[PDB]
Amino acid sequence: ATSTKKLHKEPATLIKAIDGDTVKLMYKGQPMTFRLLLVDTPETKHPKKGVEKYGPEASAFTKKMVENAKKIEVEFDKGQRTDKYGRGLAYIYADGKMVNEALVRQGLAKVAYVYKPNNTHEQLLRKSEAQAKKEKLNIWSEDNADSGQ
Ligand SMILES: Cc1cn([C@H]2C[C@H](OP(=O)(O)O)[C@@H](COP(=O)(O)O)O2)c(=O)[nH]c1=O
Repeated sequence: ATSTKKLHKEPATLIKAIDGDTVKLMYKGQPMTFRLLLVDTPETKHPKKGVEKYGPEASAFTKKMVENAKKIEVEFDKGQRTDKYGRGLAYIYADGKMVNEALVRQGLAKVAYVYKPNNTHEQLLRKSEAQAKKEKLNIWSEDNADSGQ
């Protein structure tokens, strides 16, 4: 009967996307850098981690993604609101699509960074990760023949 949604979704502005899991948007007159939660692209080499060996074009993915997104929204979780760097953490959406599950759906970003209570969508993201693993898309280009837990 009444409209019912999940968490609090707020509108934002597309200022300039940097990487696939990082984009600068505007919020209530506040340009900040948001980073996809529960995801870690191999191209992003901020830490000593570096790119394993699949450095794809994630930045381009979110590039045309939010660029064509008729509406860019952000959903802060119930955990903290920013990281130790002040970055804003929130699941971004576009046209009703979860950008986080988008990259993980194309087998580009690997699920990771799990620190409760910031993982409300841990089962939904892990699900898209299982589909990208069976489809073997990009990073999932291994030779799953014998298989084994
Ligand atoms: C997303 C996330 C990041 N972090 C820390 C680990 C990483 O530390 P370092 O900065 O030392 O690498 C950094 C990764 O964030 P980004 O994915 O935005 O780069 O933030 C957490 O502790 N919890 C989280 O939920």
